[PDB]
Amino acid sequence: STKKTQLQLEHLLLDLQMILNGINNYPKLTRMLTFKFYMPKKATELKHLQCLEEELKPLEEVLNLAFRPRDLISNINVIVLELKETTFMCEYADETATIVEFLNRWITFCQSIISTL
Ligand SMILES: CC(C)C[C@@H](NC(=N)N)C(=O)NCC(=O)N1CCC(c2cc(-c3ccc(OCc4ccc(C(=O)O)o4)c(Cl)c3Cl)nn2C)CC1
Repeated sequence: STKKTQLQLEHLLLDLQMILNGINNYPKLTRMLTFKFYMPKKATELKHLQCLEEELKPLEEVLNLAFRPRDLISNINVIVLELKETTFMCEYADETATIVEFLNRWITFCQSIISTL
């Protein structure tokens, strides 16, 4: 059970990393930063993945406007939902962020959980 959680988080880490790498390869990059995302106040536990889940449709939107995007987010949606049974109301920070800041924060979040086992 613990190994399946570690490999799920690693798969989530790769997918977010795959998006961020393609974003840096793009004038076009400046236009992609106008798209704003809601961010968590503090992401420490696995329960906070509800903040990412809520922002997956907005993530699909920006990838469509730029990158199949519908197939990629569908895979992320399953993994996130499988990783988090518990109803947790998510808390969003006062400041919104760009696509680059959104991805990097969740990449760092994923790297924190893998380290805590
Ligand atoms: C209040 C806000 C936090 C709520 C938020 N929802 C949420 N995250 N929960 C939301 O709705 N945000 C959406 C948003 O921020 N938008 C503003 C930007 C909009 C937008 C961007 C582009 C867009 C256009 C063009 C683009 O690039 C193509 C291109 C080709 C070449 C060049 C160039 O030379 O610059 O530009 C790209 Cl990457 C994008 Cl993202 N199209 N539109 C309408 C979408 C809505």
